[PDB]
Amino acid sequence: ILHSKRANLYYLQHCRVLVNGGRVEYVTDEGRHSHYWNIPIANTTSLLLGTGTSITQAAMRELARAGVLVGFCGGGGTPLFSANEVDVEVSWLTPQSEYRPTEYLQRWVGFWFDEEKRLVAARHFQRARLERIRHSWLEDRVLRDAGFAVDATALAVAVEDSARALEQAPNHEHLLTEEARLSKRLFKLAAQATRYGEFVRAKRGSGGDPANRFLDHGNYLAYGLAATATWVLGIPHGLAVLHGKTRRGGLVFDVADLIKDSLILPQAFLSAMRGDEEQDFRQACLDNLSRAQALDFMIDTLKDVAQRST
DNA sequence: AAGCTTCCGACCCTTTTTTCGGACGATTTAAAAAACCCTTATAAATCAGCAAGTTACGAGACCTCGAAAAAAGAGGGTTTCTGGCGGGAAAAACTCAAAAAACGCTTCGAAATCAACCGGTTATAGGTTTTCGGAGCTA
Repeated sequence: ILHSKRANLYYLQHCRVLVNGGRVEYVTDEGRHSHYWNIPIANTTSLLLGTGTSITQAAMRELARAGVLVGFCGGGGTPLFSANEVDVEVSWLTPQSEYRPTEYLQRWVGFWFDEEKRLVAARHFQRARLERIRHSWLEDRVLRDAGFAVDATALAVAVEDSARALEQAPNHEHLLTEEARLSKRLFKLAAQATRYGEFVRAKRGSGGDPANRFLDHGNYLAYGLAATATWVLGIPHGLAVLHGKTRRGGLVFDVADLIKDSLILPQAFLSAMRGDEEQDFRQACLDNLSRAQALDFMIDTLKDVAQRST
């Protein structure tokens, strides 16, 4: 249930959170034996209330006493609906509320306005993304066994070439387009491996074939996971690195990018070819995300870029 | 002392909850009615297989009504495909005009010519092979 070992983030489902006798208690079908009792309550913990759960104001009081962030997310924890805002660590605020302020916003803003540094960040994002493609498509054979048998030499050549291109070109405007070309080739490779036939990527949900729908669902979950990552870091969604400065919710899409083609896309084609239900697809996606430590990776990346930007 | 405003008691009426009583059902117990047993030698039933005559139970059919399901009919709405009409821009006819350019006069003497047949010229109809442009695709 520990959703991110890097963030001390826990997912609670099928239980009520209430305060009896001055201690926050979980009313669950397992009673005393539920693992929720092992939840450490400290300023380092952060909760994610899941499906079928409710919380009492008294609990909110006790958690605030202990300084524990709370957030509501849907099935499996991908769509993050609402959460507590996290503080910002600077010398002029200084409340004693015992809430672990986080300093990453200052680091982010310290460079966000300098375009050259912003570009350097974009490059760093894409380096990470490609290396996660090469990892999941080649190094690990779980997909191979599942049925996603694809050629390697063509994929390796394409990825090598795109990586070679990343280290070049002057502005965001090229990077976006280079990624788009890589995207197209990856789609073609996946369709060939899946024997799905010809594939064309419609957008704004105009597609009707299973592949398109499953891609949309997968991307929706990925966005939710990224939103969780940013919220844990406290960075507002508007300070995008690679998407346009006017794009509402740009940053989450920047962060979501580092898994779409690594983990969502193959599963979308696999499930479409296998003829799965939408529910089966959702469960498979969440299982893949859990297996890959996705949230932890996207946390590590954001921290790495912050430290590297100095 | 008077007027205004606010409680308070008395009451009137209907609805909602509780209590009690009565009735009905069910069960138990006791009393009454039907029944069982014990004495029978003699009269009637038991049964053997088949014939000859009859029918109580089963099957088939149809009707009757009622209800259920399905199909049709109605109405609410949204999306899109087409047609008609209106409006701006370009083309080409229409109107206005000049300046060439041709024609005629008009050429006696200089080419132009056709005819058949050879070799030779070369524009190009037709076919063959190939860059340029665009397909969009993808973030």
